[PDB]
Amino acid sequence: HHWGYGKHNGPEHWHKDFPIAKGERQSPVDIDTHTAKYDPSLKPLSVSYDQATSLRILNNGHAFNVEFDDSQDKAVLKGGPLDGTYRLIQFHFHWGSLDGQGSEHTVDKKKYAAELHLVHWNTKYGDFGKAVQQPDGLAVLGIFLKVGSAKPGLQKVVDVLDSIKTKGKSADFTNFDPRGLLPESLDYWTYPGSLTTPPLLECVTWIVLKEPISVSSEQVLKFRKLNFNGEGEPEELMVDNWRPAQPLKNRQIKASFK
Ligand SMILES: NS(=O)(=O)c1cc2ccccc2o1
Ligand SMILES: NS(=O)(=O)c1cc2ccccc2o1
Ligand SMILES: [Zn+2]
Repeated sequence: HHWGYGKHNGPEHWHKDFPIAKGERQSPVDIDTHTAKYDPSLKPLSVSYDQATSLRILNNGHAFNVEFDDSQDKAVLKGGPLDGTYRLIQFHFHWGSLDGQGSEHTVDKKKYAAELHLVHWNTKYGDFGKAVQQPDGLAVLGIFLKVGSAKPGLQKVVDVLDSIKTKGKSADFTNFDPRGLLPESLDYWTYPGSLTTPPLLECVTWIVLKEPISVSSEQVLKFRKLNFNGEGEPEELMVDNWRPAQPLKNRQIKASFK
């Protein structure tokens, strides 16, 4: 794998090694709020994170992942558009070099400063590697970030970043409560899509919350001090690690709210 977000290996290049990049259910997409239909059949989401066990934070060269113990049903997503139970495996963000870009989904073409992805896999397939091969294998909860007031529950993540500056570095990250990253409302849009980094597999039910969370300038500035490169290599700041909106094709975005 030599894909990235640089000048010569960014999203417009990915198709050359991952031809699914030009598929019919790629993500992210623009959410046209006037075209998205309210679906009175969609249920409230069930976010059950009381028992979550965070373990480690990793700079993988394209973002940082906060990893969870997904060996049992401790932090799960159910309900909403989903059948069955999806276990939280990791969360990560995508963000910009400036506040005017960074999110992957857009809302009536508006870009947010960043987007959080809480990634879950369908326990009927037993492990994540099997789940990504299935059209209903994953559920990703996407949450927009705007810059304004600090997000108190994000600060513990921000403060550890200085210890995982470069690709391949990790740090123990236990006892982190991902409930502190949610907005007040769980109203959402949903549609069938894909992973947004290679392998770009078409295995995700996307659940994108309407209400952004607020983070401070200082919090997002610390995201932008991370590096894409490894230790001692030429410094490439980890910024603009987002894929653009892809064609919606033959898909409907449904709204949980009137
Ligand atoms: N198609 S790709 O995975 O994004 C990829 C782009 C690319 C550019 C230069 C060298 C290796 C590369 O690998
Ligand atoms: N950015 S995402 O769609 O949440 C995503 C999670 C994920 C895990 C493994 C490989 C690609 C991935 O892409
Ligand atoms: Zn993501």
